[PDB]
Amino acid sequence: AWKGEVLANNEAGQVTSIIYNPGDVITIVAAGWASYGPTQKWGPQGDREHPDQGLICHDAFCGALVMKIGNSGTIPVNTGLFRWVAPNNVQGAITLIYNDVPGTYGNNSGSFSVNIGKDQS
Amino acid sequence: AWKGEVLANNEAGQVTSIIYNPGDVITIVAAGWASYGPTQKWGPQGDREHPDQGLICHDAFCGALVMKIGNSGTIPVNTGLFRWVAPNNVQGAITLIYNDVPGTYGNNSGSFSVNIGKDQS
Amino acid sequence: AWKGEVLANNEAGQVTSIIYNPGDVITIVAAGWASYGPTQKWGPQGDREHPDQGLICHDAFCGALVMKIGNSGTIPVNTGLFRWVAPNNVQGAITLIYNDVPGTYGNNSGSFSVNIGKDQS
Amino acid sequence: AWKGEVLANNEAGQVTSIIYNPGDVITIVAAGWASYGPTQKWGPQGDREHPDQGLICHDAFCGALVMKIGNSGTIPVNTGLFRWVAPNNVQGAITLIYNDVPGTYGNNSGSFSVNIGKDQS
Ligand SMILES: O=C(COc1ccccc1)N[C@@H](Cc1cn(CCNC(=O)c2ccc(S[C@@H]3O[C@H](CO)[C@H](O)[C@H](O)[C@H]3O)cc2)nn1)C(=O)NCCO
Ligand SMILES: O=C(COc1ccccc1)N[C@@H](Cc1cn(CCNC(=O)c2ccc(S[C@@H]3O[C@H](CO)[C@H](O)[C@H](O)[C@H]3O)cc2)nn1)C(=O)NCCO
Ligand SMILES: [Ca+2]
Ligand SMILES: [Ca+2]
Ligand SMILES: [Ca+2]
Ligand SMILES: [Ca+2]
Repeated sequence: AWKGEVLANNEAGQVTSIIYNPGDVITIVAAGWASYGPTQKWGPQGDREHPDQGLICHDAFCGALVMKIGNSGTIPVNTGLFRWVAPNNVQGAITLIYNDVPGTYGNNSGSFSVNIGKDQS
Repeated sequence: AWKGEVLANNEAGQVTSIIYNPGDVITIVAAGWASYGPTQKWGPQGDREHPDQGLICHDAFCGALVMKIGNSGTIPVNTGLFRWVAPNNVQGAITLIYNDVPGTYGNNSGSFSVNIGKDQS
Repeated sequence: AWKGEVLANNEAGQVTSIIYNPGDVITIVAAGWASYGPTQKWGPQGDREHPDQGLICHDAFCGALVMKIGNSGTIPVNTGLFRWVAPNNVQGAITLIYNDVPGTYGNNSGSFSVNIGKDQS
Repeated sequence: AWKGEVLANNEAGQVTSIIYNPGDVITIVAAGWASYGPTQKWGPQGDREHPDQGLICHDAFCGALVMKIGNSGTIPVNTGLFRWVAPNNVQGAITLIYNDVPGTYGNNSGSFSVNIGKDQS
């Protein structure tokens, strides 16, 4: 398993120790409070009222937790994933990223606490 | 495993099929949007800026997801629990509940989507 | 999970720390060498060529590993049980027992090493 | 998970659908009866009193169940593996094989029944 923090102001995201392999089943739980710039903080689903002005993941709100698996595009994580299998052809290291517009991460704050594990299959 | 929805306006909460027994390890993942009355909605961690004016769970924000195991006191769930063991002497059915002040659930709206499973132990 | 040894000469059996509850999935793996009296030893399936002269478990060979769950009847274990669910109304502590004829355990020797754990459900 | 059989008479062994990846935790349970030549049969631990005359696995008895992960050397399985991680950084398909001396499998008989699954990690 892996446990760590994902900082909101880290544009690169947080590379984890988890290599997603074909057939793997995973669980992710994410918690905490972060901001993309405003004084308010939001949980790992982000800000449901905020427009998309060029986010790295168009399928999750601004301030949401997302991931990449190896060379994949961004995939929503939000609060987590329960006994989840990736699309076919998706494999590699899991990188966790805060969802914001490229070049706008430097005014972000807080973080999410994240647990990842592989499940029975 | 149990998969379902917890309505914000349900004071009695949602009795699940999960009977937590001594030694069990569980995983919960919770998602979605709910309100305790205001226009805004919050995710399963609730509203970090709301005062506690007699919530059913003093250890989570207003609008958070919480639970009881049998006739335990309320236990915060928030976005979820990763490979979690309950406090000693706590056992019985898991009841999922929206965190609000008793008698004030009638103006609530939304729901959380929740998965629970027992893990290897 | 539980790990321990079950002596062949222990007519009362080896009580484990595992309480089997309704809906539990378990895994057991057993190894080692034991005898019901002859100088030969057998593994946890017992001796396939030995007649049943009044064994505690008529659905396992002489010298096999068997169990009781609470005060159930004997249930064969042999080399182990892979992601197994018990029969209806069976619950309680797992006791591991060597399969021999009652009152004839005194000339037994050796032991099996056993791992038990609970699986996802 | 994978369920199937491996013949005592097959030098090539039984290629499974399980691809063991770095970090994977697996469980194997094996059962059944086989001989490397004599009229007697043994379970998956093989014959503890037999000399090694050039077995494919020097770290298991003659008549034992062993395996390869990809093109690894042989690894003992015996009655099974409980929540086991591969000690060397091996990867690839699990191949199950009966432990005998190469060129001497012609007088072998029987088979083992095997379950393999990936565990939580
Ligand atoms: O839609 C609403 C209001 O409606 C609600 C609110 C609550 C409940 C229900 C409805 N949302 C807002 C009102 C609102 C809506 N709009 C239009 C959309 N907003 C913007 O144009 C807007 C654009 C950018 C930014 S902050 C800006 O965001 C960028 C990413 O997009 C970068 O990270 C950058 O670093 C950051 O500094 C902030 C606002 N502007 N204000 C609100 O409620 N304000 C209070 C602060 O939370
Ligand atoms: O009791 C004895 C010894 O008896 C003696 C011998 C001399 C003097 C006094 C007593 N034997 C014991 C233990 C024992 C002793 N030894 C060493 C002597 N045996 C051998 O070297 C031996 C070697 C090979 C074979 S069968 C032979 O095995 C090969 C792989 O090794 C190939 O698979 C081949 O295809 C197959 O045909 C069978 C026996 N191996 N096991 C036993 O367990 N036998 C079965 C009954 O319990
Ligand atoms: Ca920003
Ligand atoms: Ca309310
Ligand atoms: Ca005896
Ligand atoms: Ca042979």
